[PDB]
Amino acid sequence: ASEALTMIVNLLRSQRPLQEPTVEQMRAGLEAMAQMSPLPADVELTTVDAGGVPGAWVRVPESDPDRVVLYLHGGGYVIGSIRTHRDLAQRIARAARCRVLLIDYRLAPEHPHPAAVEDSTRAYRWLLETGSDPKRMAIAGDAAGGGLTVATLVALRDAGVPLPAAAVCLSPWVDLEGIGESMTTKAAVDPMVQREPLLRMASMYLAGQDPRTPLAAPLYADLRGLPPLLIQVGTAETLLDDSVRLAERARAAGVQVTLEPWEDMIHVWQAFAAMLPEGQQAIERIGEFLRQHWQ
Repeated sequence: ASEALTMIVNLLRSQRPLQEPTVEQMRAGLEAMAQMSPLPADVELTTVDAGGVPGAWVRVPESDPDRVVLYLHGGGYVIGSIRTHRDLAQRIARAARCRVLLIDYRLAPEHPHPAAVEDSTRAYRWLLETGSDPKRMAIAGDAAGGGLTVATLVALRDAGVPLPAAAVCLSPWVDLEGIGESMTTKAAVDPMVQREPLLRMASMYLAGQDPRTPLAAPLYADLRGLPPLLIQVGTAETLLDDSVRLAERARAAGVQVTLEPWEDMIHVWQAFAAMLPEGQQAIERIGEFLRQHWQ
């Protein structure tokens, strides 16, 4: 891997953003880390009420105004915000030549499951109501947001809503019990995600609900009829087997799946694209995938 990977690993091993003693310290810690990758001056952000869900339109000079990605940020359903993910949003807008709607979906523990899925489905329906066309749309998300992307597609399908052209999952979290083999075998090489913090956040999101609840843990959802999926995941991830098991379930349900395992990459390495060449390479691949499915 690039030299930059060792630098990102060293930062994460020291910051340990999922190991802060309070939820507010975890939220503030991630916001502090995100402000290190500051927005290019050509990014336009417009706050919007996306049908009762706060959001930001993210636009760059070559954004096609009629193509839209609904972007669902990661953070265990507990942390993350418009501020933590606006840089990843603008990099995808730039690569896919589209507008991105980055939503502030309700977070746990304040708002347990299914609040996040209620908000993502509301924002997608709002995009349709305000004139976006599914053939020019996609849903994308990282980590918890990658799980939320799959759950959003399932909920929309089940409500008879037309599904978008494609969807993208970056290191998705779809097993809220952490029983994948990699949760053991990759624990040594993962500097960000371990079982104990995942179970902490899963408890906040589930609030005592079955951890195999299909819209919380879409490894247990019916995936038939979903649009083409790109799953990007790093091999230095305890969540590697979340992606592998999701690909298996989706393909078994007839979904076009592209599973891309990136050797030695860490959780949501794309967020470090300002410094990490493999992060920018992975984002260029996301843009290629979306533009292919919008042709």
